[PDB]
Amino acid sequence: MKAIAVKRGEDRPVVIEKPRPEPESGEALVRTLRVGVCGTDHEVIAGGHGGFPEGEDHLVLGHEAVGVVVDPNDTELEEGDIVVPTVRRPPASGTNEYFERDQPDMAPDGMYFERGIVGAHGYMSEFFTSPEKYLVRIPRSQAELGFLIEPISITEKALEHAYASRSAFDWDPSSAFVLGNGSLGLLTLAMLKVDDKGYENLYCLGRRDRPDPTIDIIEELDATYVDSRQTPVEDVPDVYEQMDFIYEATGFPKHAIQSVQALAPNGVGALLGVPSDWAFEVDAGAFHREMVLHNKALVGSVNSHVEHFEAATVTFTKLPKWFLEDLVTGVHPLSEFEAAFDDDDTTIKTAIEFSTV
Amino acid sequence: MKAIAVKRGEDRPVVIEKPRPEPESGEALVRTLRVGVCGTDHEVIAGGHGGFPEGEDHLVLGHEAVGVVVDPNDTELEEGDIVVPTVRRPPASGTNEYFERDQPDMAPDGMYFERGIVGAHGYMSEFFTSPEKYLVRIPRSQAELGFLIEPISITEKALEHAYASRSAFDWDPSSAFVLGNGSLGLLTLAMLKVDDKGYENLYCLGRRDRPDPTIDIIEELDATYVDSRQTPVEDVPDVYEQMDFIYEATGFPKHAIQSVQALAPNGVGALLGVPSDWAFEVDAGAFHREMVLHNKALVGSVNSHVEHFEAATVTFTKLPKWFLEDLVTGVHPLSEFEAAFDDDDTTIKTAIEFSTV
Ligand SMILES: NC(=O)c1ccc[n+]([C@@H]2O[C@H](COP(=O)([O-])OP(=O)(O)OC[C@H]3O[C@@H](n4cnc5c(N)ncnc54)[C@H](OP(=O)(O)O)[C@@H]3O)[C@@H](O)[C@H]2O)c1
Ligand SMILES: NC(=O)c1ccc[n+]([C@@H]2O[C@H](COP(=O)([O-])OP(=O)(O)OC[C@H]3O[C@@H](n4cnc5c(N)ncnc54)[C@H](OP(=O)(O)O)[C@@H]3O)[C@@H](O)[C@H]2O)c1
Ligand SMILES: [K+]
Ligand SMILES: [K+]
Ligand SMILES: [K+]
Ligand SMILES: [K+]
Ligand SMILES: [K+]
Ligand SMILES: [K+]
Ligand SMILES: [K+]
Ligand SMILES: [K+]
Ligand SMILES: [K+]
Ligand SMILES: [K+]
Ligand SMILES: [Zn+2]
Ligand SMILES: [Zn+2]
Repeated sequence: MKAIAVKRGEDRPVVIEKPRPEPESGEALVRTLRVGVCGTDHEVIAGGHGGFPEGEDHLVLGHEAVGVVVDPNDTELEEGDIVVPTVRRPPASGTNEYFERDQPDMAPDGMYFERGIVGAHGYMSEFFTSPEKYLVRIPRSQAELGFLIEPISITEKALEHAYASRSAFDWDPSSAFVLGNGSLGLLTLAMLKVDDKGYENLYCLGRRDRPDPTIDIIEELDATYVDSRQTPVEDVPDVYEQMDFIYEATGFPKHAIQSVQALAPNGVGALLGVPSDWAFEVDAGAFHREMVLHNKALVGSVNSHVEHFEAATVTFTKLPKWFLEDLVTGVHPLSEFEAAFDDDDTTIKTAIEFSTV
Repeated sequence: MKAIAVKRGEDRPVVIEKPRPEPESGEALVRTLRVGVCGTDHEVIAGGHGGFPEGEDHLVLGHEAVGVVVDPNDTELEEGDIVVPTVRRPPASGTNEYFERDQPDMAPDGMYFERGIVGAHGYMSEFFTSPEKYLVRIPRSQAELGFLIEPISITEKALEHAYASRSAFDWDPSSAFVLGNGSLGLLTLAMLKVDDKGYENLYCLGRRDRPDPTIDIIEELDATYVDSRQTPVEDVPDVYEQMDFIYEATGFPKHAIQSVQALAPNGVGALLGVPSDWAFEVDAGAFHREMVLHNKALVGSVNSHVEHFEAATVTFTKLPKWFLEDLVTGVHPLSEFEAAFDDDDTTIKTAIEFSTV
């Protein structure tokens, strides 16, 4: 079968061939329908070959997949079921408490592999296997855009943990501010619009000039576009208002620090970004005191698990049809896959189509 | 009646006289038994006269009080009841959502007064009044050390909110690290020893040379003393172990930042300290990435409310008798009150006694 992989020495993804996998006990064989591309994929392409699976000369890309079960093997899944796989699998040392307790999304570095990212081949191949316990059935009609279930799930987990931090008091937020206009930030903004918390005023940070299709999505959602070149995060309360909830999706370290200043009293910031080391002058006194005197929280989150993928299916049904149309700027057949890895301002979310149902 | 107050121009607390207060509807009159002194009191003494009550030339000190109800007025309290008052009262603008929803401990700056601290006279007077809703009955036998119920309550709230942040997953911590060896930190360390979470390994940060009575308390609790001059917070994982729970009670901004590096994956730091502005070089990239990749949280907390004061009574019963004996280094009669404000290394927790039961 064909697969899309990064190799040592190649700067871009390429097509390779390798045998179709055969399912082990407890696993099903899945025919890949579509696999999404996000910032994480570009980071893997830009990175080294450290994340390659032990003793292998490539890494098959892709962690946002939807497929059809073609062999349920000894599982309780059925032939023709539409499924989305979770990303984390046990490391070389085998199982551990995080996998045994069904919370591998909480495992620390070294205690998991992430398919398509670190230690294990991804899903950009014509077929893949996975344990049934890591295959989430989704509605048949979500097959077309089923590659969005994993990114939605990332936000579902982050909101779960951020909202948990506020659960000791009666928190009823009205304003929310997403930092970042990449596919995760824009998906998150639409999710916040329909969130059961009932946010009234939405904001999204970017650094684009008009005309720009991310600005257009932000504004079409009735949110306010905040250009960080004009209004830094710390100035947002003055220019706009204090934000009860902040979701950081830029990977820009200054936003982690300054979010505390933009939060309303009793607010929380969820942190999703994965920055490199970067040192500069910080008023740590102001950071520290504001957290305490106004009962604020910062919560970091990574990955997601089965309940979040299930929650994503319900949230998907509530997203506007225009928004899903505008978010997904290109679905590319495997025959012309390269354009899925385009990285310019008019590319928001892309996927590669391996097969149709 | 006599009261202990700070005045404009006096560097130290002094004795004043003012009329006994009369209870308004919904309030009881309380005879003060003992009032504790903590770092907050020293900060008020060191500060300006901005926190003085509107149009008054002094501020009566003290926010950690225990007294006996002498006139229940139109309340459901009884004559002879032992009570501890909460600290926050409505500001000049009157009631607001935080008071109406019984969560004034979540009110932001300007939307509360704190008795003995900002905007309202404290409890270091022979008598005081308070709404019955802000008087917490405690066991009669806690009268002697009833001034410890408010500080215990501060920790009860902070733990409630920090633990809430971890409630979306199965968190079962084993290590805890209190930063600070002042009365709040040492009380907190003893509380963590008996916490229902079942911590196995305890640590407390200070910067004292032996012999020192805070080191002795730390070690007598079977905790490890971490001298920050030897081992900075960021080095603690290497020298000791990663800490599932960190409670910051130093008011030192570097500890807010570095706590993230000392936390175990999935851990939380509670922040209690109230630092002034202070800017210096911070690796914000490392801070940000570690929060995210290891699902960590920082939660700030201030004040406390009725449920936390009730919880404190139960926790008090579990604290070792030797620990309560060693923590309280001096109870001073009003006749010789000045020594309660001693601020040297051998002074841990003090109180002033206004009357006996
Ligand atoms: N924690 C997790 O489980 C998880 C999962 C998925 C993704 N992530 C992380 O989430 C972040 C977002 O991912 P994505 O797929 O949306 O990535 P992305 O496509 O790279 O989007 C990041 C966006 O943030 C904008 N941005 C960066 N710095 C900015 C600044 N200073 N001011 C205003 N805008 C700024 C960028 O705008 P420009 O193009 O104009 O520069 C870009 O559009 C990444 O850091 C990624 O690694 C984490
Ligand atoms: N958020 C709230 O509701 C609330 C309530 C009460 C108190 N507080 C805050 O909690 C903090 C503790 O209060 P407290 O009554 O315990 O105050 P404290 O008596 O002043 O104690 C602070 C302790 O921290 C130690 N310390 C300071 N910097 C240090 C460092 N770099 N390394 C090691 N030890 C260090 C000090 O040691 P040395 O004496 O050796 O310098 C001191 O013993 C204060 O900042 C206070 O304002 C907040
Ligand atoms: K709302
Ligand atoms: K404003
Ligand atoms: K939802
Ligand atoms: K783009
Ligand atoms: K650019
Ligand atoms: K435990
Ligand atoms: K170690
Ligand atoms: K307890
Ligand atoms: K002292
Ligand atoms: K000293
Ligand atoms: Zn992705
Ligand atoms: Zn106090």
